[PDB]
Amino acid sequence: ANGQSTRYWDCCKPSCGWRGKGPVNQPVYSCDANFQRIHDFDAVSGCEGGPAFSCADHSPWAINDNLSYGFAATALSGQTEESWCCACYALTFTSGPVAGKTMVVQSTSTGGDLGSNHFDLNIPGGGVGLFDGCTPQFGGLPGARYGGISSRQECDSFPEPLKPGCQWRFDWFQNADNPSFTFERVQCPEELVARTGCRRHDDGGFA
Repeated sequence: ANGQSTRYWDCCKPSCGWRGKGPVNQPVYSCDANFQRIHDFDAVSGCEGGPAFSCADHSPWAINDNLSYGFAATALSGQTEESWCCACYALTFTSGPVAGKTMVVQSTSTGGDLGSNHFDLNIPGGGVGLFDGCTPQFGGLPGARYGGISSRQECDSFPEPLKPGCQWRFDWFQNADNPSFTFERVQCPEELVARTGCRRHDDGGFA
């Protein structure tokens, strides 16, 4: 399948962090303002005035020069949230400085795009976007609302837990601006499920 991407980090509680969003052992962990995992999956989102924010460990990182693992808010053509929450997808970029590189992402939230295959990659400093839970969480992140910061140097002021994801963007990702890609769903590598704690029942069926 074919799709396109954007980048973002609004600190909001992931949409797949709620129970009943898919057939999983448990939903994606949420974290408190201090980036520590929360026991309560029913907790109110920080973007709703609550204490549940997005975990900094749900950040993209390089496996090797051709592959990275990550997370993203997803929207798949004619599908619903129940079919993509915690599901993983191998994306192969078809445009930008990273064309040819691959990135296995696990869908942890839902994007507000319809009639399209869109993956909004979780990238600390990539832009708060529509909502902004980062201001409430710790005073906010720098950068334009959409697109975020423009230089790696800008990551230096971010809270420590968010710096590596912020830097990944200018390194392995080579500051690629919304690259497109082909993709197929795949079994979630254990490293992803280990960060979110969320594994779908039908995952074993995908190789």
